Amino acid sequence: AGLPVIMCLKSNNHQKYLRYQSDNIQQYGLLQFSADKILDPLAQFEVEPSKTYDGLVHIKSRYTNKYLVRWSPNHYWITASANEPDENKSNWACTLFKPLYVEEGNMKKVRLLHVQLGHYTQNYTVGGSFVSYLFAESSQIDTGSKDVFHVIDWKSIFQFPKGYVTFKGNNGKYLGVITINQLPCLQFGYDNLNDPKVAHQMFVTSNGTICIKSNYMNKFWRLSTDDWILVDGNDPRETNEAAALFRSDVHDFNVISLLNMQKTWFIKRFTSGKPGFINCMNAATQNVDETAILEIIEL
Amino acid sequence: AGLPVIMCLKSNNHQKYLRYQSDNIQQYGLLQFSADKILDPLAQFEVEPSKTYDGLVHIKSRYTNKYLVRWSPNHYWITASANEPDENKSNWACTLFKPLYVEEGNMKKVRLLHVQLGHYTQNYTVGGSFVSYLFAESSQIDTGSKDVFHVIDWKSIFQFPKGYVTFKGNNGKYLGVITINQLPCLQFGYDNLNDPKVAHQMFVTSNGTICIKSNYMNKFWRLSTDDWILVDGNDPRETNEAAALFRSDVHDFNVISLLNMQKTWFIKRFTSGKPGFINCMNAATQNVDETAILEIIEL
Ligand SMILES: CC(=O)N[C@H]1[C@@H](OCc2ccccc2)O[C@H](CO)[C@H](O)[C@@H]1O[C@@H]1O[C@H](CO)[C@H](O)[C@H](O)[C@H]1O
Ligand SMILES: CC(=O)N[C@H]1[C@@H](OCc2ccccc2)O[C@H](CO)[C@H](O)[C@@H]1O[C@@H]1O[C@H](CO)[C@H](O)[C@H](O)[C@H]1O
Repeated sequence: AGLPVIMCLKSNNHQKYLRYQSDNIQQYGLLQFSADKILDPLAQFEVEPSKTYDGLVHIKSRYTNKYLVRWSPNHYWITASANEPDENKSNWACTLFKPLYVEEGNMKKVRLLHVQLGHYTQNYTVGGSFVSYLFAESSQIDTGSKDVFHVIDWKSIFQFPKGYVTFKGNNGKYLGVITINQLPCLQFGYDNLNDPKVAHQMFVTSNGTICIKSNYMNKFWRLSTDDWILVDGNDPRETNEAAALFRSDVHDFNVISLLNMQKTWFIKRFTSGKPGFINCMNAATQNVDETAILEIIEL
Repeated sequence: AGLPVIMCLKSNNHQKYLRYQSDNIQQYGLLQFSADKILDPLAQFEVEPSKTYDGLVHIKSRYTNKYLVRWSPNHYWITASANEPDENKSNWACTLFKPLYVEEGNMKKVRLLHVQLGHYTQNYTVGGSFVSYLFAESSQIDTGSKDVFHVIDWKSIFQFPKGYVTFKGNNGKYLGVITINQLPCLQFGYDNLNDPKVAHQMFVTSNGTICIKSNYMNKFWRLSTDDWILVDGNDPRETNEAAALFRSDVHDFNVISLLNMQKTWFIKRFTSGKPGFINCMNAATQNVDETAILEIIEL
């Protein structure tokens, strides 16, 4: 029903992601808006269309793989614990929900309606222990907007924008081609997003590796001399040269670290000491460090 | 190919479960046998049978939802990062694996063969930081059995024994029916498993709640007088009475805690001080405590 197959839900009320409560407490199994990162492995939910009613959806925790349902015949609290879907709208354990979009056209802002109850769900707090749990309150839209959620496609976190992009390093500069000592280097030394030497294109392959092409040079990034990433490579989708293949480590939307597949070390802003090699891309760190975090800027 | 749709892999070698490496380290994305508990949200994998090759399978991390594939054309290390499966047996990024059962008929002990390489995968260590990672070493069986794994069906940890069972309290005693003041109580005070009063039957419903029946009395457990759990209930599957419905918090195989759905507190071995009610089951703890830990012994 317009929702992502695997999704994450964020609450504007306090900017946290919905996650399965796994602590051994009274609230075990309930859903709390407490995941700080979208990467939290308890924050994924899979949506499944209703067999019978078009527009209605079933939702299960990816972790437990069990459906969202009312805690008991007497509760409005939602638990990701049903072994199977129930489409009988009259049953208190009916698992059907109805996504209702807040602003027409926008699929990333929704309200989730528990079908059987006809109540909207909210990031609800009662007292002391029941803080920020998913609760099907009533048929009235909330005044504090605690029933509005931001939908996020889990899949998209591991996707990159193909089209010209540049990378912004931790010194505030943009990554551009630069010839140094007859070597076609990449340097975090540009201040302008319009200098065309700053443009690159990312190709993500089916196996997961990524190859990047400098627009200016029309050549691919490739680990080479002294582990500098140089812009001289041929298309590795054809050559299968590990030196021109990268695997990303996503920190958040458009914030990543890339591991070069030849050295299996992370690329980062580096200044070797040798004259001219200042703030140039080098596979110089085994584990992620501050200089290894790249922010992707779409052009 | 005989494997469960969602599974966890345990290393025969050092008894840890296979899990996705999420740290921002060189090994990010690789699979390490470091999960101490099956409940680790990074230890579940899903199996997809091959489209063209009978007996072959593709495997993905439930978390990333990406397929296990070689790290690069030059590595035998396995990473859960392929975007899609690849059935081309010649390509280095081929995602096919062949499960080989160690003991004929036993679908639980297996060796996983990387089809493209023709190599068995092992809980492999190279030193330093490449400790205990899945590596398709060679076509030779390993003398240390680091290539033999125990397959656990993820869905089976939320399931309980059919037929008779009893519950062992933390005081080392079994739970049996006992009449105290005409109130048919459940007490942790028996040592005989063949005592008929110690026999119970668990029923898991499609919505996740459980109802438990004493066989001796032939009545269901039910929260009643003074939050004591008495054996006087009618089938809550017909009554829908929250007082006779429980939801489990699974700690490990046959080690659970039961929350009563009426009080929404866990049941535990309890002695109120009120003369006579010693070590009887009472919904007396908000969060799990040691007395609330029950061990299911199947009769
Ligand atoms: C209907 C429901 O889930 N009520 C639960 C809620 O109560 C506040 C409320 C707000 C808005 C609309 C209706 C109700 O939260 C309470 C938190 O302690 C409580 O869970 C309550 O549910 C009752 O819990 C009782 C046990 O503590 C008992 O089981 C009652 O039968 C429940 O309705
Ligand atoms: C083939 C392979 O994955 N080799 C990797 C392995 O080497 C030990 C080994 C044991 C048994 C059979 C073959 C090899 O572990 C190494 C750990 O540091 C390393 O990952 C090695 O892979 C090489 O790594 C190189 C850089 O680290 C380079 O990328 C080579 O192309 C790789 O083969």
